[PDB]
Amino acid sequence: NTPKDQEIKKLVDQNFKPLLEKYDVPGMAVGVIQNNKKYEMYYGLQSVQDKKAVNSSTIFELGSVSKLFTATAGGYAKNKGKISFDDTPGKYWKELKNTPIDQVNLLQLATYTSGNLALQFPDEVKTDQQVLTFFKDWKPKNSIGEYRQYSNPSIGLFGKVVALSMNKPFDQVLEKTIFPALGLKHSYVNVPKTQMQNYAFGYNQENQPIRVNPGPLDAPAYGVKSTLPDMLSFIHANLNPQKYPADIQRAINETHQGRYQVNTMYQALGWEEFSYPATLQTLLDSNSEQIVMKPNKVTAISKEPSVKMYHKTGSTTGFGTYVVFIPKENIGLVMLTNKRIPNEERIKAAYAVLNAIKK
Ligand SMILES: *[B@-]1(*)O[C@H](CC(=O)O)c2ccccc21
Repeated sequence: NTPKDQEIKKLVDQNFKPLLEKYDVPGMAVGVIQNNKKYEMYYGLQSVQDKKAVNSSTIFELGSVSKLFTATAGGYAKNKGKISFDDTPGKYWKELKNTPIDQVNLLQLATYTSGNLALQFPDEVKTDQQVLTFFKDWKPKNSIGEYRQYSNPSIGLFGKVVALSMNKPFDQVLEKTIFPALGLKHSYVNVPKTQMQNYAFGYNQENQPIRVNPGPLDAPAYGVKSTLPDMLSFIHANLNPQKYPADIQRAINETHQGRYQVNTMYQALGWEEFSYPATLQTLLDSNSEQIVMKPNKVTAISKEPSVKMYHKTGSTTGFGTYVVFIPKENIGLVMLTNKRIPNEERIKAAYAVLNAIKK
């Protein structure tokens, strides 16, 4: 005898709200979408010093969840005939022609299998010229295509190439093409002055206010900021790609296509994919040190799961993000915080909520 909106709010209170005190997190937004109905829950402060409450207008940094938009942009360019995933980067960034990195194809860049690209660019690589020199100086290590090492430079280069193929800077690919196509009106690579009042402070581990700093190829790797309503709309788009024009529908579907496996994890384009129902440990394994921080040999997909789910975590210095959706259950969840919390806690809390919501 309790309305569903209250049932979902109670589940989020039971599973996400305690994380605020446990990790001293100033502000949090959690959203659930089920059967095209959205439920938004806001807690705490987007700015401690300004006593400004988290609300539907609050803009949060998505960290690596930005890679889902980069992947969507690549799927869009591929389906418009602007790139093939079998192309190499020198076809588009001409200064890379006939360098060793020009042996790596675009899908391998997007899915982290070049064989010699680390988590981050070197600290000293900052300017556009330094980024170019870094890729010109790149040499192979492991055999191309065989080992996954999650990597910002890898998918960053993919995003730069996607942008070159579309004749626009990457920030404009998202702000002028991809965000409008997905119906997102409060999502940004660069937050404009007229929206800075809505941009949350992030909070470091000392609870000091901070925001993300510029970095090499930051936009395609971790450059997006968004609101809870926009992220629910993005989940809706992933749950209902048939509701978009052909090129955008196909772009979304590209991001859902698993490309290879590492144990129980399927690497799609940006998204991680799993057979559903997934055990909690399967989902935790995807964020283990072994999977995130080390190279792992990839295997071809054997079981192509008809019933599946997708997720991605992201963090910046001052923010945490988790997004997850389950197509055949018509459900998804978004968590945004303005302080990092352990990825396992995000995954566990979402798992508990999603499994307990009545169908
Ligand atoms: B991008 O995605 C992962 C998210 C995570 O496991 O916390 C990541 C970690 C470190 C840098 C960049 C990313």
